[PDB]
Amino acid sequence: MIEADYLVIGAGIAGASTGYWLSAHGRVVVLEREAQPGYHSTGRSAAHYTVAYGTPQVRALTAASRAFFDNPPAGFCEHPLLSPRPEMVVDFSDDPEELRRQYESGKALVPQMRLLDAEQACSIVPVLRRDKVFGATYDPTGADIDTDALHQGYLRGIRRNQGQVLCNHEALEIRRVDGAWEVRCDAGSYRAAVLVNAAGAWCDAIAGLAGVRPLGLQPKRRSAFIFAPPPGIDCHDWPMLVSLDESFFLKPDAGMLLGSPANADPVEAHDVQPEQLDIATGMYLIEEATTLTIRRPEHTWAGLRSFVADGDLVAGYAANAEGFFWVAAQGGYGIQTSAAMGEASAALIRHQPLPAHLREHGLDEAMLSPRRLSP
Ligand SMILES: Cc1cc2c(nc3c(=O)[nH]c(=O)nc-3n2C[C@H](O)[C@H](O)[C@H](O)COP(=O)(O)OP(=O)(O)OC[C@H]2O[C@@H](n3cnc4c(N)ncnc43)[C@H](O)[C@@H]2O)c(O)c1C
Repeated sequence: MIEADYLVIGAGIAGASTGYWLSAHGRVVVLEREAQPGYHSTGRSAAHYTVAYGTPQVRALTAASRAFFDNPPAGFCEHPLLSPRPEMVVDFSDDPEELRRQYESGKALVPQMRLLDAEQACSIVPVLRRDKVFGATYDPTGADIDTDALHQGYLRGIRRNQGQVLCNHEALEIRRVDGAWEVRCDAGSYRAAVLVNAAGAWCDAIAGLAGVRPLGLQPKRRSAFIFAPPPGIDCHDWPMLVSLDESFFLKPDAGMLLGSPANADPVEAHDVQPEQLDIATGMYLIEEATTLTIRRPEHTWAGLRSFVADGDLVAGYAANAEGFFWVAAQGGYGIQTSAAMGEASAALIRHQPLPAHLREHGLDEAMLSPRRLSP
């Protein structure tokens, strides 16, 4: 039996970020089922940072995370965590009222947000079909996230604070014993006053092992693919491109193009694979909107974006389950919110007020709590 102050289940971006901030204050042990910590959703994202995306709570967590991403502590990483990647949201269906509403709502959080006419949008991504473009919003502050550097920065930070990150340690049994949580894996047993459930799409399965009422988390499949651009086209500086109704997105990635139908098909928690129909739909939508020809993609994959009913993230203690803390419902936003979520969850776990910079972004304990979910 190994004792810790905080026992975290899951070493994806959620468990890693929470563990990183916790590790300055006590012994953190993170238990990860897979042989590597980023095998599931944290290794499958589009790795983008967009403030004007998700619910108001999501947008506040994303905005509050920028300070850490742009100014991490010395030794956290060797190169910047963010690289510039503006986001351009294009109206392909002639809906100026919706385009206006998205512009006005986005500019309220991003003062530099711009409204583009169709000619400006086509100047920025010249493969757009001009006759299908009716305008666009443009966020000059968008960024791509170096998810490997960020994730490993969190994980290394735990280990440098005498914490442990244990892979090939699937939590198989969970029990409340003598005022602490005990977790049995095949390879060992672990004990801590606080159990941090950061198991991604599996968070409700973990609650199942513990006898704790679940949140109603719904994993949703999103597929993506990479394909070659035409040889005479330099797309490496293009913004992230999204349609106004999030029917698809397209962005440069490693000399290639990354496309997606931006789907959200409800599924059970599992090692999710792309569906041929997902890929064909993404290819059709991109070819409908642009002059690009997509041969069979060179690489396809899918990951899980997991939501509770209201679309907001969850960080708080369970009702009537002492020491059981949820870090869940990261949705499509777990990377870009990870710094605020990790710092906020660590404060809440320790029963401390949220730091001032987080409260200045409108964050509070109430908007993160799982107990807000009414059945
Ligand atoms: C699929 C997908 C997701 C995107 C995408 N885009 C973005 C994006 O642009 N920006 C962003 O912030 N998030 C984006 N997301 C979302 C981001 O991927 C998720 O929000 C984020 O990765 C969720 O992080 P979590 O830590 O909550 O989930 P993980 O699956 O990474 O980690 C959970 C861990 O728990 C572990 N676990 C489960 N059961 C366990 C057990 N019994 N014992 C031990 N470990 C367990 C799992 O093995 C796993 O490693 C995207 O284009 C796609 C296609």
